[PDB]
Amino acid sequence: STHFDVIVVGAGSMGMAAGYQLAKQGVKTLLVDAFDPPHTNGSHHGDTRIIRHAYGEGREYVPLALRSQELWYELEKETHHKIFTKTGVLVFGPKGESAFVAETMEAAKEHSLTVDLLEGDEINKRWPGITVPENYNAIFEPNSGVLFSENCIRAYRELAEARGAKVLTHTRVEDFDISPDSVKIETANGSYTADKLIVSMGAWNSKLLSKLNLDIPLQPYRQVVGFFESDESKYSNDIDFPGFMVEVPNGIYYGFPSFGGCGLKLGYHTFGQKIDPDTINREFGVYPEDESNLRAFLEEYMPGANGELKRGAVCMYTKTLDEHFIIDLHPEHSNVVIAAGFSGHGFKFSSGVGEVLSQLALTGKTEHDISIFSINRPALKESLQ
Ligand SMILES: *Cc1cc2c(cc1C)nc1c(=O)[nH]c(=O)nc-1n2C[C@H](O)[C@H](O)[C@H](O)COP(=O)(O)OP(=O)(O)OC[C@H]1O[C@@H](n2cnc3c(N)ncnc32)[C@H](O)[C@@H]1O
Ligand SMILES: [Cl-]
Repeated sequence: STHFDVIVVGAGSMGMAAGYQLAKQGVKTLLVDAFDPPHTNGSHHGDTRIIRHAYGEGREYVPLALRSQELWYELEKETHHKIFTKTGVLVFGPKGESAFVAETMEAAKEHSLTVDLLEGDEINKRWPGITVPENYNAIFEPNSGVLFSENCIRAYRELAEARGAKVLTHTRVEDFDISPDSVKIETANGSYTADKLIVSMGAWNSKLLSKLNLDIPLQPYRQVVGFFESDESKYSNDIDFPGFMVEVPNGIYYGFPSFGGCGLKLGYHTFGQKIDPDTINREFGVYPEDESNLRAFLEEYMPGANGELKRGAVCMYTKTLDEHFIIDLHPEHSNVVIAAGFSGHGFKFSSGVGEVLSQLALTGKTEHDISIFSINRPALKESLQ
């Protein structure tokens, strides 16, 4: 008995931000989620998320990063939940041996971003606790920081619901029926129709997009993080230890300073187990690599933060072949919006993406340049069934 203006399937990082943007405009919105966001079964938990502006994955992301940062500052002012801490973000790697570092530097130059460049011992001297070889160089971004992701989703949800948005929890959408002038979703708890549909199922996009006649290579990965007892006089946010994403011989690692003494948090970015979102083992430590890959980095670069494992978490990345997002209209249905393949680095942009999804759903267009996220790009290898 209840039609909606817009239905959002998957009320996570991207869907809830879209829900907030829609509700803010008086658009009657229904958000449906398999669980109760924020939760620990998707890609948004683990407390913290890094947001960077000079983008090593590609300078073309800068505008969205800057717009997202401003939207995060707006969210901070609207809710009592803590949204962002300006820890700054340090990026480093072997000189001349890191495309990531190199593109971060180019992006900063190209967009006139405020950053400090340093190398070797200067890194170790500036931040006691970091020990890198002398042939390493770095780019520090002081105005970048850390987002409290679960707080963001919770805030976007409270605000959207305050404005009339309805969130149907613990309801897994199983199929879609799309027509030229309306959309319909099917769930065990009933079916619903609307004029527009936004699909942002995270890891499950790799399993249910075929229900929309889409065939896109999307690979879910098991990605763990660990919190370690650390020397608080060095790794605390209070003494300005930064968030970071760095590149060493064996891959990319990212981390956060200890907040309130909860310990430095670390994650290995370039390695993960290919899994299925419905059978993944969410227990940290079941694979020897979970803990060993982290300490391997710590004992070498942040030895004072290699103490007792205080906590672990298991979460998921959903990768595309080129590792760029998919934000576009469904090729066969202009009334359906797709948001997928955030490949492990999309949370920082979720506020910005929420805005883009809203525009796409309401107008079929967006003011942002989102061509690099086109669902029709060749590097994606997309097709219809
Ligand atoms: C896992 C991970 C990711 C990560 C990170 C560290 C780890 C361990 N650190 C990041 C960082 O420092 N900076 C950054 O910018 N990103 C970082 N990430 C990546 C980021 O967290 C992910 O890209 C982001 O969360 C992706 O968002 P998306 O909205 O795609 O995924 P979600 O938040 O999991 O939400 C999906 C929701 O949809 C629901 N769902 C699924 N299937 C259904 C069905 N069938 N019906 C209804 N709802 C469905 C889920 O329940 C989920 O809530
Ligand atoms: Cl992801």
